[PDB]
Amino acid sequence: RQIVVGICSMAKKSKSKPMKEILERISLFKYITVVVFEEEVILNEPVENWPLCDCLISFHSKGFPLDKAVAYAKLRNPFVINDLNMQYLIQDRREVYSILQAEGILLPRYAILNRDPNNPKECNLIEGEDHVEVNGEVFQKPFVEKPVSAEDHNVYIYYPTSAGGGSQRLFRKIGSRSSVYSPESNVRKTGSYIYEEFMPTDGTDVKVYTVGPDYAHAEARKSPALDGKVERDSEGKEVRYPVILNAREKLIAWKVCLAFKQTVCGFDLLRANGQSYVCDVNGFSFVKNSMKYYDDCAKILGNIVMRELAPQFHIPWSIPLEAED
Ligand SMILES: O=P(O)(O)O[C@H]1[C@@H](OP(=O)(O)O)[C@H](OP(=O)(O)O)[C@@H](OP(=O)(O)OP(=O)(O)O)[C@H](OP(=O)(O)O)[C@H]1OP(=O)(O)O
Ligand SMILES: Nc1ncnc2c1ncn2[C@@H]1O[C@H](COP(=O)(O)OP(=O)(O)NP(=O)(O)O)[C@@H](O)[C@H]1O
Ligand SMILES: [Mg+2]
Ligand SMILES: [Mg+2]
Ligand SMILES: [Mg+2]
Ligand SMILES: [Mg+2]
Ligand SMILES: [Mg+2]
Repeated sequence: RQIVVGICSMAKKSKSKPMKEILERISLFKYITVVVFEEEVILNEPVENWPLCDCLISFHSKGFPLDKAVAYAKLRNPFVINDLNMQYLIQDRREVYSILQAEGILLPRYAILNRDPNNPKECNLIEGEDHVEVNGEVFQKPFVEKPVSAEDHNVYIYYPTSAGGGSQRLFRKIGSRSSVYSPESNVRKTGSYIYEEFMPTDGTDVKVYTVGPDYAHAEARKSPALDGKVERDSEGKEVRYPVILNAREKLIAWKVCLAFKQTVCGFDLLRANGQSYVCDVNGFSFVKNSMKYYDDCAKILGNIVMRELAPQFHIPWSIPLEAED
């Protein structure tokens, strides 16, 4: 029989252009059949009624019942491409930075301010006009303030008096803007946050997209922190700049993919002071608008499935060579 690869995520993701392009290419594998779980089934049917698969590609996004995906995987024991329990930890920026540190990965200097929503002023924060002290640790402006929830994209940057003060407020893109300037110089007074050193870059972020530990595509984009105007092409897509990862960065990608157990994994690098710092790990993420990535991603994933499962199914398989980029 065919090896069945099940795709389990919200319809917004499962029906996205990149997903559709990659799935049509995985389907080209002679012994692989792809089954995409319907969103109504995922949300409304008990896991005992979900389709069977031998290999499961499943990932959390807004609205996804991760509890059910975990229960399905426990019930059916498929080969899991992106580990489901790690996807709880990826939702918490504190847990992400904790894992990165354990792996010897360079990250910005940071401190966590945990607030009790009933006792909001009893926390360990002291504010001056050009710095904050968080659990005794001093962060001079500029510094970055991130909600402890990785799904909350309201990241603020605070400017020093020498630069005119105020703050830059970042958010999920709304049309032509990714951030806005605020005259507010004081930090947020409710909620829990990570405070971290601002890393000076050339004004771009590097986005890295892994497909297993030995393949990573990278590209750069204008930092939303810069002025907040999105650069769009005549075709309406955000402008992306070419990047080739150096040896240190290729190792970072290997470590991130393995430490979070996410075969398909997006993360962000800040190229600053002659080194590269990880500032965000997002988990499952596909490159958009690269045909070569579609081809490579589908081949690599298909090959992983065949490597793992072909012996079980008595299918002959000789392990092929793959690009690292
Ligand atoms: O990783 P993914 O594939 O899940 O997508 C992420 C994010 O990628 P990231 O995690 O590496 O930052 C995308 O940013 P990009 O890389 O395309 O610039 C963003 O697209 P966007 O803001 O619409 O960008 P535009 O199309 O307006 O240019 C998208 O927002 P939504 O589609 O509106 O939900 C996000 O989904 P979610 O996190 O659920 O909000
Ligand atoms: N420590 C830092 N130093 C300099 N820039 C930073 C720093 N931390 C975050 N940034 C910038 O702020 C942007 C958003 O922060 P990030 O941690 O990526 O938030 P996010 O909400 O998880 N964004 P997303 O990539 O959509 O998941 C980054 O892309 C950088 O441009
Ligand atoms: Mg097929
Ligand atoms: Mg995500
Ligand atoms: Mg959007
Ligand atoms: Mg990011
Ligand atoms: Mg993120």
